Amino acid sequence: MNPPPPETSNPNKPKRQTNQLQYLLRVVLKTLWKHQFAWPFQQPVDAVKLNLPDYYKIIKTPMDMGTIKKRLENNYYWNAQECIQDFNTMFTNCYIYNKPGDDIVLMAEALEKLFLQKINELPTEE
Ligand SMILES: Cc1cc(C)cc(Oc2cccc(-c3c(C)nnn3C3CCN(CCN(C)C)CC3)n2)c1
Ligand code: NA
Repeated sequence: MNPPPPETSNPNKPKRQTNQLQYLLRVVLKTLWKHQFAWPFQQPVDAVKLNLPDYYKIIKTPMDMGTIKKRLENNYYWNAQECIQDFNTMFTNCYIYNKPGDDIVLMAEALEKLFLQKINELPTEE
């Protein structure tokens, strides 16, 4: 069985639009989403279909770009750091579960390189 996905809606949660969060959607997410290696990361890991009964025994804070995209589009976040953390959780989970040189790790590394290049130009909050 898969767990429920991370939440993307929560009326109780304080949230904002900031220029940094707008950059995270329009520049960061858009750049990674269109990449040829984005597809494994565009939705929660389906441990049933991938036949990974241990995945959610090991990965206790799952995250994926489909969730991040919905969070950004639904203005779920309060600040850029919350969203940056989600991207880092996604990459770290892949490295925790998999092994160096696996195809999925090479894919995550390519996306992470672009992520770092784009967040290096995150605008000053204004
Ligand atoms: C066999 C295959 C290879 C590749 C590149 C992608 C694959 O499909 C997907 C689809 C959605 C997510 C993921 C995924 C994420 C995110 N992180 N880990 N994963 C998998 C974890 C299991 N691995 C099993 C193969 N190892 C044991 C070598 C494969 C990677 N993978 C399947
Ligand atoms: Na948040």
